[PDB]
Amino acid sequence: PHFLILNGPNVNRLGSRGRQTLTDIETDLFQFAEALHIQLTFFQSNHEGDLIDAIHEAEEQYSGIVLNPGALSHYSYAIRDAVSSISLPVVEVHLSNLYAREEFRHQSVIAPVAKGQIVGLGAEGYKLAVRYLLSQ
Amino acid sequence: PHFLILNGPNVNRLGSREPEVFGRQTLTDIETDLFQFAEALHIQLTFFQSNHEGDLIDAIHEAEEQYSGIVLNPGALSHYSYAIRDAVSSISLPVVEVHLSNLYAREEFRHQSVIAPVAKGQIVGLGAEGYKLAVRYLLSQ
Amino acid sequence: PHFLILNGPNVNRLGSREPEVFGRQTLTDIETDLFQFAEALHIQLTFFQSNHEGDLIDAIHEAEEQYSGIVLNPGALSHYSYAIRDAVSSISLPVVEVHLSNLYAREEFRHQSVIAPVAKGQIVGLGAEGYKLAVRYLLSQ
Amino acid sequence: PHFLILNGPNVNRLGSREPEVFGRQTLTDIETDLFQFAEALHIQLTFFQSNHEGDLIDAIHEAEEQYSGIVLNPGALSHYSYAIRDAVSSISLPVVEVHLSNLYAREEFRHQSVIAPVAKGQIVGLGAEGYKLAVRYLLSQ
Amino acid sequence: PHFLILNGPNVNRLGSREPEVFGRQTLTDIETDLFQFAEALHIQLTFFQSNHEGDLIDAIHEAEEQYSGIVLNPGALSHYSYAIRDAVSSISLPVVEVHLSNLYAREEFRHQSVIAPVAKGQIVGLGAEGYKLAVRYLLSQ
Amino acid sequence: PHFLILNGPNVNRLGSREPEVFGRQTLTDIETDLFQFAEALHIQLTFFQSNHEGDLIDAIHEAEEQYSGIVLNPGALSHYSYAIRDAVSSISLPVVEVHLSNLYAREEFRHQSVIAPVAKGQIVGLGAEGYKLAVRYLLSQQG
Amino acid sequence: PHFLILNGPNVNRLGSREPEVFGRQTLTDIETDLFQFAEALHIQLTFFQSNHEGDLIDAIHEAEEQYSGIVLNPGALSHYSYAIRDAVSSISLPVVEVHLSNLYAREEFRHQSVIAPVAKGQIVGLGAEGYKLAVRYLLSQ
Amino acid sequence: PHFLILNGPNVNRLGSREPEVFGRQTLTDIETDLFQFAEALHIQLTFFQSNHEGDLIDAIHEAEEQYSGIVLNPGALSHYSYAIRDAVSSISLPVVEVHLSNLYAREEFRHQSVIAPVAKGQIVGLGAEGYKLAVRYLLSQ
Amino acid sequence: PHFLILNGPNVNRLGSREPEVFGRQTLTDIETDLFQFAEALHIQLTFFQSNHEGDLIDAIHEAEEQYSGIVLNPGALSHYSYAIRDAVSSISLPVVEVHLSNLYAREEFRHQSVIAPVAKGQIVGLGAEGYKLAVRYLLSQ
Amino acid sequence: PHFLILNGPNVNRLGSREPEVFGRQTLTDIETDLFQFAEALHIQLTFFQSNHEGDLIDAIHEAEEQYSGIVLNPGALSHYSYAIRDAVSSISLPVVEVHLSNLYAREEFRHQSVIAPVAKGQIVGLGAEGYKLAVRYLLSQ
Amino acid sequence: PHFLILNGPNVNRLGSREPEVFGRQTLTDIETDLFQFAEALHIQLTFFQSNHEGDLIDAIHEAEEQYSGIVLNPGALSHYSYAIRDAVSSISLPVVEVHLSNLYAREEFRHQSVIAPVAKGQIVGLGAEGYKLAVRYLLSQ
Amino acid sequence: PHFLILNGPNVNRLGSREPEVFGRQTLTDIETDLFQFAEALHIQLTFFQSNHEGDLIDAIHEAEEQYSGIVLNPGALSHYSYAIRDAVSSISLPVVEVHLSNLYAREEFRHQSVIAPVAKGQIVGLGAEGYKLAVRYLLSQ
Repeated sequence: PHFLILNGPNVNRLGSRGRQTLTDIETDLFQFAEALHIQLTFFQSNHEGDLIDAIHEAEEQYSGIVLNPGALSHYSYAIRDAVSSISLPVVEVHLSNLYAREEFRHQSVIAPVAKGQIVGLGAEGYKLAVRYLLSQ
Repeated sequence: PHFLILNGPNVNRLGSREPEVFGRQTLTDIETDLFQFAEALHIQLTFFQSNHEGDLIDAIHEAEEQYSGIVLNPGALSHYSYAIRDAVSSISLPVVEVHLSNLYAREEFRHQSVIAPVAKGQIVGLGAEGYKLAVRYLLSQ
Repeated sequence: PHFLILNGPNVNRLGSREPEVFGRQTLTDIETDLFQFAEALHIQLTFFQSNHEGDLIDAIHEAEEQYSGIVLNPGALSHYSYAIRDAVSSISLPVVEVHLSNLYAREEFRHQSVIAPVAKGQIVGLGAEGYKLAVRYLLSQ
Repeated sequence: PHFLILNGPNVNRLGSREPEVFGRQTLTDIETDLFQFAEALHIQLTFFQSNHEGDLIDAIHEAEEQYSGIVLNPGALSHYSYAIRDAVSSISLPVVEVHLSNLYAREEFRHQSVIAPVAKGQIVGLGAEGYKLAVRYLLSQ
Repeated sequence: PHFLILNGPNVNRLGSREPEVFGRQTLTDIETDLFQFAEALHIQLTFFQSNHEGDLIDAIHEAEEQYSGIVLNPGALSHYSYAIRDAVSSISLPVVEVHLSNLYAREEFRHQSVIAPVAKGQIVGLGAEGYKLAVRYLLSQ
Repeated sequence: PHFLILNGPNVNRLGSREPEVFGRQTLTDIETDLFQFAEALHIQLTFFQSNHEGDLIDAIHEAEEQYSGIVLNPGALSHYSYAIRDAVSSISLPVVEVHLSNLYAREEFRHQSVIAPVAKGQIVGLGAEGYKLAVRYLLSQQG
Repeated sequence: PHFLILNGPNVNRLGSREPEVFGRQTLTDIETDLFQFAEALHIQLTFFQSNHEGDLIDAIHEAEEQYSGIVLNPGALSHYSYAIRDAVSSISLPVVEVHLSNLYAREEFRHQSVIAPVAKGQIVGLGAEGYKLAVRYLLSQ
Repeated sequence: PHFLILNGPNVNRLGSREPEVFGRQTLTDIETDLFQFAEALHIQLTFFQSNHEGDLIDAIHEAEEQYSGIVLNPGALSHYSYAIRDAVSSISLPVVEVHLSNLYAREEFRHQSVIAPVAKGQIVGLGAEGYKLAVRYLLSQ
Repeated sequence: PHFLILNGPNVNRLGSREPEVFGRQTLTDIETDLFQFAEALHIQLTFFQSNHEGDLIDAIHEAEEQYSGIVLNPGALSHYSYAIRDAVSSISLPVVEVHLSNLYAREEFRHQSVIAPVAKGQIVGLGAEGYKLAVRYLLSQ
Repeated sequence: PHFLILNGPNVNRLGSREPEVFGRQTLTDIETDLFQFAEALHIQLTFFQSNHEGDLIDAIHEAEEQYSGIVLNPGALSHYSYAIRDAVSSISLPVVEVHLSNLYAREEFRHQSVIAPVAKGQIVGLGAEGYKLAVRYLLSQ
Repeated sequence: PHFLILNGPNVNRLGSREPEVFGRQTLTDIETDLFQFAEALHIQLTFFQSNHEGDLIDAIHEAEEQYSGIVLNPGALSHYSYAIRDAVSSISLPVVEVHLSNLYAREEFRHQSVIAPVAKGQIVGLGAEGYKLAVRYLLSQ
Repeated sequence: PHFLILNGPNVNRLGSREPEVFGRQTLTDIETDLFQFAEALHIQLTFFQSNHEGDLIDAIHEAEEQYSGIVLNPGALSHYSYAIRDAVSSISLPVVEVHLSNLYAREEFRHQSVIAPVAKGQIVGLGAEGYKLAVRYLLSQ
């Protein structure tokens, strides 16, 4: 199948701050996807509205979304409501272990309405969420 | 007069689920009804919807030179956009905040509006009729 | 139809102060306007005011057999009377909670209603016009 | 490599009640499905479940000399067992906490783990498949 | 050197709400004065204002290859935009947050910045002079 | 002995709705069953309901000279009436607070009673049988 | 002048208990002392007590046309009755809140008054003498 | 019928302090009375006490095939053991939580039960009689 | 009788600014009035002011051997000085806390006293007359 | 005198990591240094360590008939075990809570003990010496 | 102009530890720099540092008749001294509050100033340069 | 060696109150015992007591050049004095905080030390013995 890999603000900057860049990760997932016969489309934006637009338009084109919303996780109730308004399965992903970082990162306002969440397992977390989605 | 009906994120999705809460209607069906309403009431209305906080802010700013009032349904932005709050405060027009479902019966984070303090007032829970009620208030002012 | 306009503690004191907050109108003034409002709508209204939480409760209970809806301005009891909350929940009629002033611009304790979660909805900040808007909603039901 | 699948209180009851939140199987079913995967990759798994906090602590401490990683589903002990947390910190193996239902969609007390800050990570809401995904992560490690 | 003066939502409305015979000071006014200030320290400044959070983020990322420092007045996004916080942390330039009014004397929600922890520092309440003072600090680095 | 069964606001509406949460019966229904238990056990009960906090406070104050114990179902007043709290403290009779539904399973504001600290105890969630249970504790205590 | 001494719920019970906390006199003993106290200053007092919040509200409203000030001991209604707060704000007379026992040494819930912000002031902990001290303050205004 | 009387940590110590809060009687004393009361009303009871959370959880799980109801006095585990809570939720039998002393008059941490939300009900403050009352409720179901 | 009137930080500034909340008399004026007052009730008073916490504490300790009661206005130290609290608890004399303005109508941090729990009582909002009232109370003691 | 040195979960893991925060003696090292000490003063020590909450509770209860005091290092159960709190309260022996590292410098959850309010006292941050210091205190009783 | 640079507790210990947080310089070094910078804008500065809260308050009160502005670095007194806040309110001179390190990146208790609401503004995190900037602001006014 | 015994506000009043909590002894009694104890180990001590925060801070700063350790009993300043906290962090000598009564059994405000996080550790509840225990700990540094 075909899934959308949706990345939020600052995800593009992986690296100046794993050791991987966003581009490195996408190449590996493209490589990861061809091997298992599944299509992926990637999209990244720093704009909360661009992610909400893509979630609403996803419904007619993909069968699942893997979402890494960046720090929008912690406060965007508008992306939370976009996820609840669509019928596809969504999996929230974060590469670093949020629970070991600042306190404002320890709650996601998006996870309650998603299928679930993966935290702390690095870029592998995107492949694991792609595998979960295959099982739906 | 002419008023702006400004709708924020996910308001365009009315109708894809849980109608008991939000109604059977779409945004387009409401828009059509507000247009009969508008023309029987013999007044003008412009509609605008956007999923971007900044688009609503730009519209509030620009409204000052074109409309005499705003009926704002910001979607979930109501609970955290202090930037839309400051936009409403920087203009001279009367703004009425409107939500269709009864927010007070839903999740606790929806129980507080960061925009309402600086608006004229708020109407929550009265369905799509709330837009009409807000337009009446504005006419009345 | 015939609706009950139920007013709580201190609502009878409207007019004596801060017209920029509450209007210059007395309760009597508003009652006269709403009866005028009502006849133009081919409807009936009954008005009742009390400073006693128990009176409000007693009237809510009794309303079920005589009216088809209630517009309730409970005054400051909005913030803490779980008893009036439970009364609203125990009857089948639609109840709209109304407040004239913009509560959200005032003291913090006034920013939450314990009655609203079980009512149809709430109108805040639209002055005495909010009684009329509430009656229009109830008609649309 | 040899991994320990450690299950806490009540995890053995997966069955008793509601499939919609937990899936339809039993803990025994899940264990069966997890051993076919591991024998192909030349990976051994040992399973252990207990309702007692101390048994999990004892197992974690003993793991260090026998396994190369743990998959831990502590049950509700996740939300208050600082003693299991301090156990995880005192061993050098990588530990992945897993829960099958979407905790975030359930009671408030289930929204925080005192164990996750010191673990490699956590997987929540992805059903019994979470155990497998955690094992694959451990292999990427 | 060359610095970015980045202004967020509503900062373009400075002056609105003031009559005009005394006018206040507009953002335009401020930029003219800063262009002269800079001219006198022989430095370059570029100005950018937007009501969209994403456009400030985009500018902070792109800043790195063109400026040696940023003076940021994010308006109300100061109190809640963790995404701007994280943009600031992902670049190596020095950033100074600035606010004209004394936020400590205004609403409680304005008393915290989620961006200041990761910036160099912050200036609050010193009016439009703050932008000059921040430029001076940046030149001393 | 003779006990006072004191019921607060909205307690008269039992039956209005949801038997699952409250039980099928009305307050009249419950009063009848309590009377048959009483005569049988050779005891007297007097029932009073009101929607007015002040009337419950008047009754508590006057109870002292007429009853040997009170079973109190204050309704939602349990969660905020410090005035009814101070009334129970100012009398010498044992009081037992009773609610029919399981409050702990309902809205969060219903999870605390401001009256219970100063009462003998509280019984929550055992439906209408809780009134009887309370009468038994009071009988066991020797008015 | 003529003042009202307004006593709230349970104040009529001064005596059934705890004399180190509330002295041993009864409300009748205190009224007699204020009675002679007043003869001697050539002033009139009227006393009224009630266990009903609505009765205190009614009395406050009616006070305006008959007294020149009010000494209020609301009993525990001090800690939650926003309705009595708003009643005090609706009249022009000076009101002083009075409590016999030292509330600040008792339960936490007793440490805040919701009525005091809108009153002239408050006296707590000075026993029955506080009623005389409030009458003296009122006399000096 | 046959019911389990399940006692948590420290309940075995009823008696080496404060008869004025808990009783004067020992746990053995109470078991004897209950056994006799059981006989009078023709029901069987089994008693089990343990200081280990895990043992109560194991007993609860096993109760389902042997008893028709449980009377549970978990001691201080009431205030923080979500593991026991989840155990009670995973079984079909009616559970009644019971505490001898009036917890609401004691330390604040004792004023909430994490178990009671999922049990049938809770009895607090009625001494050892509460056990009998809980047994009578259970016969009623 | 001989009493100590102890004033804390900023009480010496009564007058430089805003008379609306606390009056237009200075500390000197008030002390002259009180001197006049003592003479008239035939009692002695000693006045002391200081801006140092430590000075107040030293005074309170030394008071015990020279005065029969203390009227303390600690200024803003009321809200946070647990060390003055403990000084008051360490002496046997009756202490009355006094504040001229109605703190409850001001900023939130001024709404709690950490000293009043251990004092005989407190007087708030009755202006400079509150010192006299506290002296009268003390005589009564 | 015969004292019980009771140690909780994860205290057996001492010296497996961080000799700065934790110091470097294994728990065996510490035991060995405490016994030589007791060989005069002419006291006996009995050591017991367990990772089960119930085992500590069982030891506290049985201590009463065999020891004259307890030195308790409960590990992380200090922060949440009200069951062990209640165990300490149900015995007559003096108990001293001891922790080696400076908890106040670590995670916030470690900053409160639910056991200490009912114990004789607490020692934190003095390393392994804290066990000896406790034993001294006990001797002086 | 003649300005008071007022330093509070521990500010005299700049250097004796961290320059990585605070800056390499001692307070003496900073004073020498500001004296020169003062000589170049032809302005006068007086320096004063004390570890006693009352010494700062005494200084703020006396400043009114001698200086035209104060630059205040209160050290840790920022986060709790309401007595200093009230000292700043009582004078007419402009006060600017300055801290060298970026408080917002340090402990949480340091993220609020109780003095800032009533001063002209605050500068935080720009090191010893902050003193110069505050002086500039003062002059710019 | 040579250690400083620094006592804070009210510690000089030991012996004016409740002999259970505070013991029989006065501070002079305790000083004599400690002097007597130090001599029998051959260590010197210097004692200092003050009711002023700044005098403690001054003593901490000056201690660095004269003593090798500090035993500090800050009185109630333990609970809010962030200035004394920063003073302890600004010196290199080991500091032990000591309190005689069991603070955890007293008012809630006494349950947290702001000094403790930056000290070596703390001793609470062990009466006057605590000072001796702290002096022994210091001998190992």
